[PDB]
Amino acid sequence: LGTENLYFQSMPLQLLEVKARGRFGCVWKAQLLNEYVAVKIFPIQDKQSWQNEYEVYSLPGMKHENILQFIGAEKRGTSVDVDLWLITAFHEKGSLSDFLKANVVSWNELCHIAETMARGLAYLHEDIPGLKDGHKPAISHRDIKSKNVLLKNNLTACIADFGLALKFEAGKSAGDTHGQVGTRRYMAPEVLEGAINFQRDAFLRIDMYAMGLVLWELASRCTAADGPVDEYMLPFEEEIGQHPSLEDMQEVVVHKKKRPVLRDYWQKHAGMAMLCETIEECWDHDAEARLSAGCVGERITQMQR
Ligand SMILES: c1cc(-c2cnn3cc(-c4ccc(OCCN5CCCCC5)cc4)cnc23)ccn1
Repeated sequence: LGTENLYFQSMPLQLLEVKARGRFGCVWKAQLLNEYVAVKIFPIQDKQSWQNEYEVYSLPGMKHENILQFIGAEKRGTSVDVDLWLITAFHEKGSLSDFLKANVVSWNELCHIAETMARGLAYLHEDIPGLKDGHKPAISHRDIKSKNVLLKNNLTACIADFGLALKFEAGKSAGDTHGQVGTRRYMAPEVLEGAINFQRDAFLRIDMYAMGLVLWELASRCTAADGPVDEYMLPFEEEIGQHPSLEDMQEVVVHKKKRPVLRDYWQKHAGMAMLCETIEECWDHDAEARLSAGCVGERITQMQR
């Protein structure tokens, strides 16, 4: 009964269903022309995050198999009644979190998700001069988690949601983050302590800590374990549940120095053993001790052998 369309850049669009709840907007599955897309709608009060994500996607070189594909962004409506839209590709399998909740992964499936994920993060982190669109800066994501990794039909991963992302220009100090912070559960101990004056490398190391946790999520659901695979739980859920306070997290991560358990039986398999070692180095309390994104990709290659 739907002959009426919305229009985006003169093209017809129909909203289907709200599929996800962002930190900062709701995400709709929609049809634009003859393809499905995602329309992320932010209220006007979250203009800063919309603007940030738009700016990040506007940087040179921000098209890559392992970065969620940008389509466009626009302010909508009347200056009285405003919404902000950001349109990306749509991925029907959803986030790595959604998938791991419904499925176990084989070793080969895990390796593919991890390799593609680590490739996207490493690209995001890389400063690359000489692109046709300009000079790509290093970009920290600042909210790495399984819910921000989307899977394609073949389980290829891409990094999504750049509302908190921060670029670095090699002749300037790290710009203003406007008081906004990532998901508590995935926060590095230095972030939880309330440390300040973070600069580029500190921000990258914060991403790599969160990445360790995502890599644990995969490990935790992999059938290469020499024993049973438990039901999916978020990092730290076993210890502090689904809805932790900042103080809950400080206690578990900062004061007790605990991490999600890497079970010894997971490490019979040579590869899983290297995976667990890699995870441990990613989430080290010492930020300086943590692997780079490029190093993690090296390890995942080494792992596949
Ligand atoms: C963040 C995310 C996105 C985004 C792009 N695609 N996309 C897809 C989803 C999503 C899609 C499907 C979801 O359903 C749950 C899993 N289903 C269950 C039924 C069988 C298929 C898999 C849940 C979430 C969420 N967000 C996005 C766009 C912009 N910013």
